[PDB]
Amino acid sequence: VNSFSGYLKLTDNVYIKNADIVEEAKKVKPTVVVNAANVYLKHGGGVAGALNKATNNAMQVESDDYIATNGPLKVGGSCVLSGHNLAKHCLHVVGPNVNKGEDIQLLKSAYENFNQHEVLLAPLLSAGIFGADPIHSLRVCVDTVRTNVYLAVFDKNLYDKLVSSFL
Ligand SMILES: O=C(O)C[C@H](NC(=O)c1ncnc2[nH]ccc12)c1ccccc1
Repeated sequence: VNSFSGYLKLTDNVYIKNADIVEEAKKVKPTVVVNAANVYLKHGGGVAGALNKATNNAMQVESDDYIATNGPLKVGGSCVLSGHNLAKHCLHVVGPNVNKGEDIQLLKSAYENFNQHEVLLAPLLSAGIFGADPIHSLRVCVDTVRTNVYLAVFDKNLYDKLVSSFL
């Protein structure tokens, strides 16, 4: 039993809510919040800009040190950093950004990173300003992630569409 509230059950292990992931993080303080990152960990907009803003830019400062030491992530890859005031840890996961012309096939690899964590609060990877089909991303999530994932969808119309079309 955990502290997430008002989530709709999609499958055995995947739940979904129309909510601001930042506000969900502040309320639950999960062990892991997932960031929809890019390979440079430059947290400008979307989930990343929103999470980073909520940390008062501490996420960005930590991320810049990470990149200076390790270089960029791979598309489909991830790293574990601090969750700052939002969570114990932040799992920065790079899904493909279709508006950058990146390989849609790497979305499954991106979701595989979730399987290293028993429970996660996460956004829908590659959706929103990342430009992929969100119905497709949800199918990949449910078909790839085996651990317990609580998906927070910001856009109300998007949430309603995702629920109403889910197989
Ligand atoms: O769920 C959605 O609508 C799509 C989602 N976007 C956000 O979660 C989001 N975007 C902008 N400002 C925000 N402030 C608090 C949350 C938030 C998303 C998923 C994957 C990549 C990029 C974006």
